[PDB]
Parts: sequence; C-alpha cells; structure tokens
Amino acid sequence: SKQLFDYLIVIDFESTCWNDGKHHHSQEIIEFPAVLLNTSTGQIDSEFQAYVQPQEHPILSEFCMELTGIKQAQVDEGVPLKICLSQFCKWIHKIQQQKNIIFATGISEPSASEVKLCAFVTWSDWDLGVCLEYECKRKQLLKPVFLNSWIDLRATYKLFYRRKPKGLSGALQEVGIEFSGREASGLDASRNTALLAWKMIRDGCVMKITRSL
Amino acid sequence: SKQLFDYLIVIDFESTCWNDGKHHHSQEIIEFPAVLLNTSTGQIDSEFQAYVQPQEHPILSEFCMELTGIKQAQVDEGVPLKICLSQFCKWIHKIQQQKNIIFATGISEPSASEVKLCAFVTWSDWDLGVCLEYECKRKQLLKPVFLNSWIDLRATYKLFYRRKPKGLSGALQEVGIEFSGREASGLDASRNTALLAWKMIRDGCVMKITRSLN
Ligand SMILES: Nc1ncnc2c1ncn2[C@@H]1O[C@H](COP(=O)(O)O)[C@@H](O)[C@H]1O
Ligand SMILES: [Mn+2]
Repeated sequence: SKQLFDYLIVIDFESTCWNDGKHHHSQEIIEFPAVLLNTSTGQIDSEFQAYVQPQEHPILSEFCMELTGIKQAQVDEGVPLKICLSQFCKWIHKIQQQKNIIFATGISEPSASEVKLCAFVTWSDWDLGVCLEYECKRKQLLKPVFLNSWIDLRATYKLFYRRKPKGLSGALQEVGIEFSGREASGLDASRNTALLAWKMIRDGCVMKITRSL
Repeated sequence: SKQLFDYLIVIDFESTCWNDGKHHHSQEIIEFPAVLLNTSTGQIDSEFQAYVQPQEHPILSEFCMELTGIKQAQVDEGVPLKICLSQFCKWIHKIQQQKNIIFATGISEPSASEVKLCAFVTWSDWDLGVCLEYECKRKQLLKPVFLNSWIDLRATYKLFYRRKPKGLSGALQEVGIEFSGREASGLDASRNTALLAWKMIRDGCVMKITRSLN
C-alpha cells in the first residue's frame, strides 16, 4: 500500500515520577527524544535528544532515576523546557532545509512531487496530549503549533492487528520482534517505537492521523 | 482586611490512577467532593460528596485504593460522571436559594444588596483545569460554565507567605496545622483545604481569582 506521510517523527518522553505515597499532580519532562523515520526506506535519517532540567521538582527521586535510567547529573546538565522547545524547533527547521518536509493539517492524498509530508507518532495520547500540553499551559510556554496533531501508534496497532498488546514490549513481541532485558527509555524507546512503526508499514498499515486539538 | 467573596466552594477531585511507568491509561474522576466555606465565620455551611463510577476502567487498581482510601464497593455504588455533574448543579442551585449566592467577580451597584459572592478554590490548577476539563472534552460532556474560573490556593499560598509548600500537607504543617492518619483524600482533603484558606483569611489574605478559561 502507498503511505500518506513520507516521514514520521517518533517521540517518547521521560518525566519526573515518584513512588512514595505522596500526592503529585504535575510531571515535568526530563528527556525529549525524537527519531526521524523514513517511511519508504525504513531507516532513521535523523535524531534529536535533549535532557530537560526540571524546575518544580529538580531532584530526581530514586524511583525515577531507576525507571528512566536518567541520572541526576544529566538533568543538572540539561536546559529548561523553554530552551528545549527552541532547540527542537531549530532541529525541525534543519530537517526542512534538508528533507523539504512540511506539516499539513488535513491530508487526503500522498505527495507526488518534491514536497514530503510528515507526522508525529507516539505510543499514546499522553506525550503530546497530556504531558507537554499541561506543562506548557502550567509553565505558560509557547508550544509549537505542529505538535497539535499526531498518530497514536497504540490505537493504530489495536485496529490494524485487531488485538490489545501488552504494552509497547508486548506489541513488539507479537509481531516477531523479540527483545529481552530492562524496559528501554528515552531515545532507545523512541527507536523501538520507530522499529514497530516500520514493521507495521511493511505489513500493509497506512499510517493516519488519529488526534487533533 | 475585607474579603471579596463571602463564600468559597473547595473541591478536591479523586480519580483513577496507576504507578507503573510508561503504561499510561485514561483517568476518570471517582469522587466529587465540595465544601461551602463561610469566609466571615470560618465555618462550613454545606457539603457535597458523590462517588463517580468509572466507565473506561471500572476496576480500581490496588495503588489507587491504597492512595485514595476509596474501596471498590463505593465506586460500584456510585453514579457515572454525567449524572454526577447533574447532582452537583442541583447542589449549587440549592445553596443559591439558601445563601443568596451568585458567582460574579464584582458587584457594580453600590451596596444596596445583601447578595453574596462565591468562588471555587482548589489546590493547584489541576482539579478544574486538567482533571474535569480533559475528561469532559474526551467524554464530550457539558461542563458547568461557573467551573471555568477558580482560586489556586497554592499560588495564593506561595505569594502570601513567600514560600514553596511541599503539597497541601506540607503547607498546613508550616502554619501549625497537624493532622493524624493517612493522607486525606476527597472530602477530607476538601475540608482541610478549606481550613488552610480560613487560616490565610485570618492572617489577612484577600482571596482573588487566579485562573480563567472562558
Ligand atoms: N503519586 C501519584 N501518582 C499518580 N497519581 C496521583 C499521585 N498522587 C495523586 N494522584 C492522583 O491525583 C488525584 C487527586 O489526589 P489528591 O492530590 O489527594 O487530591 C488522585 O485521586 C490520583 O488520581
Ligand atoms: Mn488535590
């Protein structure tokens, strides 16, 4: 089948988290990874990664550092979220000078010309729908407008294969991709989600937008 | 100091929750509590509480029942969110007939009216800004329009005392208010949040609106 988007940008945020009985409502991004997937060659053409220095809870709990694999010295070495969106936009602008990529709000037909369509792919509506949305509203930051529509890969998986997977790891195993060990985080989790997305593309899945704000 | 609002309605929603890493599910309100605080006498003149039956994930996780203290028999005995918003509006309408309450930021006529102004008070912008907002848009429910502006008591606390509190429990402790038992949730967290507001009122804090959505 012919794909609608010529590129996919896969994002899997890591955030502050605790397991200690207390009542936490807000979470802060601590890692911003993204991989540019080529939906016709299956290769990763570019990558972005930044460590976000949390402001509201600057000290990572032991549970968080164990779960995400991020060490305190890395978020201490990182930039605040506002500077992180700036670097992410410069990266988005760089792959546009290189790949001639545009973000369109409602595509009905694939490109037949020199332009290349692109969309963001997440494993859930949590990254761009809850995490970055509430934090941008809470910190009153200017959120890039192209991050308001994305592809929920989990919903796409549930409908293309007609089965509920046991997480992102369970999804990879059910299609023959067997990986063992600790749960991957950050950029490594983004690469694995892109590996899943590319496998679904080869199986005949047409990636379409699932959420709009 | 003279207060702007004669009554405050304090809300502390409880919702389904999990703590298991990159496994994010949708969350649904499971308790809708509210206490009517009298900002001149410091007393609670009325209370509202309802247990909400979650539809997308009806079975409370062990982590959720541990954190909130809410048992499964209570949410199975409760009503869905749509019916709960209906009951909450009936309560708001009852306390307006009773207390002569309107929800308005200011009276423009000179004081020829015994009418009483009211505002909603929550700990952080999460209750009415994230919890009830995102769930109403996802379930395509009609959210009461008076729930679009509220007082963020934590922001009011950070500015009135010039210190960052470690949650509602940490905030109450710094002013001497010590409670025993498990971390309060739902109606008990609503009563204690109203106690904090009354402490701030007695210390001379004028409660103002902090967040608006309309
Ligand atoms: N540590 C936490 N992890 C995940 N969710 C939480 C945590 N603490 C509180 N919540 C959620 O926040 C809601 C409100 O709790 P409270 O802050 O006590 O009013 C709870 O019902 C949970 O859904
Ligand atoms: Mn709360």
